[PDB]
Amino acid sequence: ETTALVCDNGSGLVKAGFAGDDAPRAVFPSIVGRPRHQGVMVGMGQKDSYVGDEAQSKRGILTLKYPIEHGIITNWDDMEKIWHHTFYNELRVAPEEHPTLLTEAPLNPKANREKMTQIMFETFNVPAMYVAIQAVLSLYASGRTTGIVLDSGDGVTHNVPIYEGYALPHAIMRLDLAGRDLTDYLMKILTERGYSFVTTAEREIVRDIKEKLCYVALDFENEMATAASSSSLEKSYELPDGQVITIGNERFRCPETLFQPSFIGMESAGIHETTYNSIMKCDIDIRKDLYANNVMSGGTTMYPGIADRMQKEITALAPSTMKIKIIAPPERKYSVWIGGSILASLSTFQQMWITKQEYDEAGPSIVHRKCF
Amino acid sequence: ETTALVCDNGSGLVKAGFAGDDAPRAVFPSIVGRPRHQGVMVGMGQKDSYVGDEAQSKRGILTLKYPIEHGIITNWDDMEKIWHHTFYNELRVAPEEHPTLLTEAPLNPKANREKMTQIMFETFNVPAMYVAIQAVLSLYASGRTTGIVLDSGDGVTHNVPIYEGYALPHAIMRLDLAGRDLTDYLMKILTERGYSFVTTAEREIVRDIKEKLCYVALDFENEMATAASSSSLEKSYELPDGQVITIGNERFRCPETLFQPSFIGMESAGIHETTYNSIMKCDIDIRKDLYANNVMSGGTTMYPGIADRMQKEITALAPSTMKIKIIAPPERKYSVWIGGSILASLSTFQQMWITKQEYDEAGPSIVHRKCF
Amino acid sequence: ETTALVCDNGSGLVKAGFAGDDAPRAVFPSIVGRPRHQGVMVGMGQKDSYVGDEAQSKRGILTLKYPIEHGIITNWDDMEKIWHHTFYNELRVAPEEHPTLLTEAPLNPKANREKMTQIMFETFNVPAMYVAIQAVLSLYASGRTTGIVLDSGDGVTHNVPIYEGYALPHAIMRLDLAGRDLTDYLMKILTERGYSFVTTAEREIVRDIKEKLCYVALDFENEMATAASSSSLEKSYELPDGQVITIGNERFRCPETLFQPSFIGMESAGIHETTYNSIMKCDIDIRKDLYANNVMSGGTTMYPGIADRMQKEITALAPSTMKIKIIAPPERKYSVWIGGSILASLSTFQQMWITKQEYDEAGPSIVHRKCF
Ligand SMILES: Nc1ncnc2c1ncn2[C@@H]1O[C@H](COP(=O)(O)OP(=O)(O)O)[C@@H](O)[C@H]1O
Ligand SMILES: Nc1ncnc2c1ncn2[C@@H]1O[C@H](COP(=O)(O)OP(=O)(O)O)[C@@H](O)[C@H]1O
Ligand SMILES: Nc1ncnc2c1ncn2[C@@H]1O[C@H](COP(=O)(O)OP(=O)(O)O)[C@@H](O)[C@H]1O
Ligand code: BEF
Ligand code: BEF
Ligand code: BEF
Ligand SMILES: [Mg+2]
Ligand SMILES: [Mg+2]
Ligand SMILES: [Mg+2]
Repeated sequence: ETTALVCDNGSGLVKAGFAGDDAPRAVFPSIVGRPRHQGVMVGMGQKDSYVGDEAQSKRGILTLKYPIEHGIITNWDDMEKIWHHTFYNELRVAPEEHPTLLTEAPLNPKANREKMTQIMFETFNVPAMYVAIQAVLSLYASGRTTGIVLDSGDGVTHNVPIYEGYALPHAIMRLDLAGRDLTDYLMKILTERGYSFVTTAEREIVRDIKEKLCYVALDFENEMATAASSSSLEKSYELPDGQVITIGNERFRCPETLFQPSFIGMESAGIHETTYNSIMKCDIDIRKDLYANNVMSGGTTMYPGIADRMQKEITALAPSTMKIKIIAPPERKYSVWIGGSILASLSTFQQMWITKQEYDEAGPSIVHRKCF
Repeated sequence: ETTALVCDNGSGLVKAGFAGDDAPRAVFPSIVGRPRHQGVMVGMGQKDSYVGDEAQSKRGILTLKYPIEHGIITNWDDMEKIWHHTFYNELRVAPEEHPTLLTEAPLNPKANREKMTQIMFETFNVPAMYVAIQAVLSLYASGRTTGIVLDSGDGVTHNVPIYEGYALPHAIMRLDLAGRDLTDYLMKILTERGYSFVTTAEREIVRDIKEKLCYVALDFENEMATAASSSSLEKSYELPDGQVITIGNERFRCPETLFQPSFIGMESAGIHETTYNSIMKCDIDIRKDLYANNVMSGGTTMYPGIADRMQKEITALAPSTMKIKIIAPPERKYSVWIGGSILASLSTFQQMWITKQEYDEAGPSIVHRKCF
Repeated sequence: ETTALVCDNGSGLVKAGFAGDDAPRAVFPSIVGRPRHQGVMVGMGQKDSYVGDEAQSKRGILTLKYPIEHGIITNWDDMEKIWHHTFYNELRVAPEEHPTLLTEAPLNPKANREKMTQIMFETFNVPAMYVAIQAVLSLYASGRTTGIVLDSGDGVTHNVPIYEGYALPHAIMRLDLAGRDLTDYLMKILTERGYSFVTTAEREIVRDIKEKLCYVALDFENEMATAASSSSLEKSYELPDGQVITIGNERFRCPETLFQPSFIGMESAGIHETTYNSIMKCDIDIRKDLYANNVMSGGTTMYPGIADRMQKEITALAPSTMKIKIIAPPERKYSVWIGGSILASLSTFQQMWITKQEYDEAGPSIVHRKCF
């Protein structure tokens, strides 16, 4: 087959499509949903498991399980359904033709990458495949060969410093604070204004609140004082069922978890200090070009004001001698997939696939030598 | 001063009394009752609206309104009647003398705590007051500095991990399943044997069936098989009017809702998995002491067999390499009030009251900085 | 006078006790711990900051800060707590009466030794003190007067050639590779089996995995091939909370960092080439007697098999004409402290103390002329 698929099966929201396109062919929630009520209508297409946009649409009668937790596949029985849906339902291409570029977060369990390779060769029969790292693909989308990626998906936030083509694996920082945990924190603080959301169906409404209204404050303490001179920062959101909810300092006190992880009680650097600590693990001659080439990526980097709050805080930690030149491109909602759509299309990369003939003499253990 | 009041105004049943006593001075249903019928006997001590034990006694002619719903006050014009009845009709002390310890569930709406504080300083003029969390009070009655409190009242079930006197707010759980919804579910399943209860007056009779006859099965399917070798589990309850109702397996299929919330259709973990999911959100080194000091509280944990059913299920979820122990003292029906009666008595606590002299220069917003 | 203290203020784990005793009186983690959660249990011995074994025990609610980083005191406001705790809590002796032998790594910053001297004379008022080198103390514990000391603690690894009483400061080596960076790497490889240790308390669990289960392979690639006949090398450890983790090639691939620092991405010789380079920088006639008397020291030299891997590697680098006889004594967990407990006892050492009556006519600058 001439064309590769690239299939960023990432947490919360899969991206999939052919290499050499400039955007994903399909994007849908990485959700398998199962009925939670007594079926009664005989004579109907009643179905035992919905997946993707079917599960997102019918959700008022479903329990929703994401099969991926913090970038690790935790429910293979349902992860086969998400890949099966991805290839047979709306890409609608037989995997026996197209080789496929998958993608993984850095510092994942080796057992995940093995079992992921096995399913692709033994349930889908793809002629060849590869497992690039979510950060390394982002520099191809930016057109760079040096930078520090901050990638922050639904399930994981991570940094991978890269200089003039080489990744620095001792300086990789992985943090499990991401777009999911902000959604659970928003379900928690909305309780203190009197709105209760608790079902896995209602968590999707709280995700739509988070996406439509949140922003990152340029200076959180001054913003908290500004919300006490109240009603200038408040917004209304219109729930399904048409009840409005009004939302105030909890509009920006949600994304500030990224800069102050003690709000969700976990002990870590915020995303500003984790990027700065990663730059400070790099060899001293490269740091000037890492500060000049700091690259945002992944859906959590879409909030209004996050490029400014990030630049403000790295500029406070770094010496005033030199300039942080953060790049937040407008496509960064999909830049990992766009990166894989370049990588799978390179003429030099066609040597690097794991092929069916190279797998079956080596088993799923092959993936650790030929990949990152 | 000789005394302070402590006043657990919780859902379904207020507990009230002076600090330093070893049990509540007054206990009554948190009910306001309004005549639903044509008055005819002119020249009588007739009354516009009853409350507490008056309403509970005269209930056959009253629509009964509980002014607290799921731990949130939702009828302030009648909640002032419950506090007024508490302080003037059977504690019978002028509130202007005594500072008062109120009480609240965790994750309650901030608007509740504000308006509750305002009523206390502006309608009753109390010298000082405070609003402790129902879980934090529960450990003082047990004397422990560490444990996971499970508390389950009429209106709310919640868990609060506490270690070495520090609470973990990121690991708190709240579930809107409690002694009310088990009474509403018991009304429903009794329909299937032939008994119909529908009025807010009759619901108090179903609450007596629940309190007098229910228990938690140690192994639910084995107990359901035991009800097919029938008539060994049946009990007969004598209603007001003297009609007898035999109650069969619904005697234990009611309380089992706590361990399977899908019976009342709500999507959540039961109270066993909610306890274990709270412990699994705590920092790893404390979990051994939380498994050793699981503390029960609130009237819904009074059922026969619930300490054993809980110990069995937590011992199946937790790793078998360590002992799980659950402490369920015999006075746990009042341990939240007993805890407040200790907390208000401490010589080191007398700095922490919100005093009238601090409220009238900061407004009801004061309560969020001095309380939890 | 019966005593002088010897107080090896080392990184990771302070050793302290009176001179002439044969092992440290007190040994505890060099840690200050600060609460990271909301305090609720009023009426308790609730302490603003814990230190040593208190902090190590209560760690599940603390952020743990080691004040000593790579052998440098980086946080004086907390290092004074560790020395105050060391002298007043379990040595429990008035510092105003006992002279104290402190200790330092070779090639430390002068500002470290100055401020360390000032605190002892101006906060604790000690009558006299001295600052020996961690390596120069180690020869007294073995009883040598010639031998290249290799010492490897929590924070620093260094070599100090000594011959017939004289040190060779042009041939001293110091490397920021030690028991800390082995632990920080063990978290980063345990991650690839799926165990997500990340908090400053969970690093203490990973340190126990390191101390309990690690060993140094005699032939690394051959041991990595032996891991393909799997489960023969695996061991399992039971965490706090009772979960069991199995650990495999990541059991010995951790300590191999000492012999291949390129694993953690720094560029240097491994500790075998650091010894052979340090001997090869000595004057040619002493080398035969240095190879014959290589002396090991400090907790990171405790691993099973490290003496054999070292003797193998020096015997490959050094000419086959002569024997290497690496003397690793069995108490080398404490040889730096034991060496000081000899040094402070000698009748010929008592002329060399820096004394309170000499410090206040020269300032902290005295310590650069009267010590090494
Ligand atoms: N406009 C937006 N603003 C902020 N967050 C967004 C926005 N659009 C989507 N998100 C969040 O992005 C997350 C998905 O990010 P994504 O990059 O697709 O994750 P992943 O890389 O792991 O596949 C979800 O939590 C979602 O709510
Ligand atoms: N002996 C009992 N056995 C079973 N249930 C009880 C018992 N006593 C009270 N309850 C139930 O517990 C609830 C009252 O619990 P309570 O602790 O007073 O609630 P709250 O903490 O919110 O004030 C009611 O639903 C009541 O029927
Ligand atoms: N038995 C052991 N096996 C392996 N590592 C050990 C052992 N005992 C101590 N360590 C490690 O050695 C370090 C402490 O060594 P120590 O000699 O006390 O350091 P220092 O000289 O700087 O004071 C810690 O990283 C600890 O985990
Ligand atoms: F899986 Be996404 F990268 F968090
Ligand atoms: F208000 Be009770 F605690 F349910
Ligand atoms: F401070 Be120890 F010597 F690393
Ligand atoms: Mg991603
Ligand atoms: Mg209660
Ligand atoms: Mg040392």
